[PDB]
Amino acid sequence: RRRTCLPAPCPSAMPVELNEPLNTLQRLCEELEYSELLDKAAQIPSPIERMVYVAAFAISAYASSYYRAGSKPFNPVLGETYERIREDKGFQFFSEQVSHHPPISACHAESRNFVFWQDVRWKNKFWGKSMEIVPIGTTHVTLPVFGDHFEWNKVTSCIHNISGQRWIEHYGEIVIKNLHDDSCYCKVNFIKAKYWSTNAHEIEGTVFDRSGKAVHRLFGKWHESIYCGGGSSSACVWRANPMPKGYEQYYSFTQFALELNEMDPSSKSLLPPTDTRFRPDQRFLEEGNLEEAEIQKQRIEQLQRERRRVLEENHVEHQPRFFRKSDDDSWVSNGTYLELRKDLGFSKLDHPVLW
Repeated sequence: RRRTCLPAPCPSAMPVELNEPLNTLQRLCEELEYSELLDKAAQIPSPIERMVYVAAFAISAYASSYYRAGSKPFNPVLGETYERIREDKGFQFFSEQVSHHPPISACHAESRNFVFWQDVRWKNKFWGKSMEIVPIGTTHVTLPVFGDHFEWNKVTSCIHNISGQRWIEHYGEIVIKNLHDDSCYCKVNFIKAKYWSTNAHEIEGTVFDRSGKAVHRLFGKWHESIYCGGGSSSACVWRANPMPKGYEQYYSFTQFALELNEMDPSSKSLLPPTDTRFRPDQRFLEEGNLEEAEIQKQRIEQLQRERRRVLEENHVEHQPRFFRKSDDDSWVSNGTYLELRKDLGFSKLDHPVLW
């Protein structure tokens, strides 16, 4: 039912040839590739075993990045949105680029079993021949059935040898807490690789009780599989979905990623006009038309600049449509996107014209 190809193979201010045809909002949606971990967490009465699956969920967010070091996602323009209603996975995702200077992406997804949301700001920085990626923002998951509210941070990424001998790495510590239950917390270390070994991508984690005693260990590789151990017992709690055959020909997308930008002709009229699916530069890139992709990308950046200039001449601050700024200065859904969609009410908002 959903596509498993693009019209054209991937090519063998940034030139479009370096882009993949997804943007930052869509990469947020990719963090729900393994949302079945939350469905399973919502069925585990014990908060300590449940924390294991949330941790695996947090780790699973990194898997897809393994094959994608060669490509850069599009920067959404200010006011761009992206939705993703997945009956199959039982969630409704939507997102919005709420700031461009600096770039901030916000997202929110509802399921009968969980609510997932975050806002993220990425700081890039080139260091010699390599690029350091430093995210700011917190990820949240609630599991209503238990009153759980988990929160955790992202770690640092590095893209090395920025040649075809390039590779991405993640390292740092994730700390996961449940704000409604201090009975346990979790710390996960993404181990930085060593020059003497090919062995990389390793994860070492522990679920601690409130006193700091170790109850479960977590270990494995963030692009492969993760195991849980807990006194004489051990189990695989997660593994990566296999890449589709010939996946390299389409930006090395997972099957999930390949589905994200697809325009479904039956549900098209349900979308607000800021949805990424309408963005023409990404669509030309999918079609292998690099020249027109580049023209459209430059044009879209120009439109964004002119719009920003007008706003500051009129002393007007940009106002996101589906997210509001909390006291945290974090961005959260204002509870209107899915309600307006359902009610066919997108016309009732004044949408910036982005392309």
